[PDB]
Amino acid sequence: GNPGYWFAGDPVEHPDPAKPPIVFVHGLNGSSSAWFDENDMAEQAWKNGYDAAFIDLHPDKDMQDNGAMLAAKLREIYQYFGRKVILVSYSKGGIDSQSALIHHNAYHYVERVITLGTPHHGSQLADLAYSNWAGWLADILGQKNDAVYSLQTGFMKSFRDQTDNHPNRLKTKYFTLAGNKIGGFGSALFFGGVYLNMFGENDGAVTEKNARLPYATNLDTGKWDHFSIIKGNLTFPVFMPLLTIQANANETAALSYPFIRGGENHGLREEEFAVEKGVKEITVHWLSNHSSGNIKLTDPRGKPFKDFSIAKTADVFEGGFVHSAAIKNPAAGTWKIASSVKQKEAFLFIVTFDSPLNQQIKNAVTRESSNLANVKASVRSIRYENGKQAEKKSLKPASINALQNSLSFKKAGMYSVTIDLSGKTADNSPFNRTIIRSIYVNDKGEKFEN
Repeated sequence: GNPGYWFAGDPVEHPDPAKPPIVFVHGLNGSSSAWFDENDMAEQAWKNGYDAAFIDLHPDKDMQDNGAMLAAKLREIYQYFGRKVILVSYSKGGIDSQSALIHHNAYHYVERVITLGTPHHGSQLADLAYSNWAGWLADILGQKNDAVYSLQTGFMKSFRDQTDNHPNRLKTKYFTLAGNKIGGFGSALFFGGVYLNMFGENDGAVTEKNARLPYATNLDTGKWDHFSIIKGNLTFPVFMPLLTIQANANETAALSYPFIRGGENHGLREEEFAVEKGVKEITVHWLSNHSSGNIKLTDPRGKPFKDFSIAKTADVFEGGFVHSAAIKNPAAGTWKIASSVKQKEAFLFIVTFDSPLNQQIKNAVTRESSNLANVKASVRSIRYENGKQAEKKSLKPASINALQNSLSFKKAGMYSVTIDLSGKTADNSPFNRTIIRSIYVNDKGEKFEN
């Protein structure tokens, strides 16, 4: 779009004081066109007697720059309509919205805020994008910018801390909508969905728990994915009562691990991975900057599998491709993925596991005793300062007892820590998992991790 630009939708013949105008706020890497492309949201607002306005904010800037701009334009929108407006904000737009109201005093112009699939607690996919293994892919996709950076869960934990108890927070009512539908096998939100399934219910880009605010009316999750949640015909009738109702705050009712690798491939790249005994399912993903690579997955017996679907990546990983597969009851042992390319590729290889081993992993990394044997942990980390990489580290494998000591977070900045775990299960089969931690450390040395 054109950051700063806004326009009014068709005028309602008879406006109603009971119906404030709606300002529609797009999300990450978007513009006001999100409300019109294969979408009837403007028509939904108009036909239901609502005046509306649509704004272009920065597709690639943080909630501070977007909050300052939105706050400045909300003054013009308020002057144009002659009254307080409602914000209907999608994805990162819900965060820019809060920043505008709380940190840029836009609450004067706004009656209420409704957020649709907003990662108020951050995006685990943004944590992934900023992690060591994702380095090569994130670079050529150009997915590292101030907006994606501000979506890391560590950064959002700190934003939550600075926002939720700010005096301006109480001056506006909040409503949140979240989806629980992921992308179908072969579609753009399949990878995001199965990745986020390791954390919980999600819409392919944001988890239901991370789409909520503690003092908001958190509406029960709907059957929307991250793309369908903004379709006018689907959600305008759903949030239409939320445009006027006086509601109270409510809470919604209450972890698996992947295996991850990344790098560059100029021809043939093979990555081995252990699949322990008793795995119900594995999802296997090869993310690349191009779609023409030949993917071959070989089982422990050498039997190949080439039944991979191809899909574009979305949101945080917009601009790339993903080859995916789902294997029911995979044979235990060493599997191997192979990518054969004619053109240079940066890749991110991810395996998710549906396995009872998750409980044991959680026990081994926490204080608890586990039935896991010969456990090793190798640490790879990146520390960022003001959106730029400041320091990158790699540490040789060591035992779990040494893992806590090796992890220092004294310096201010955004940290991404990749912990690669290996060892044996109780039935002697090797296993492998990769844990990604997102930590923000402020000027006082206070650590923020979700």
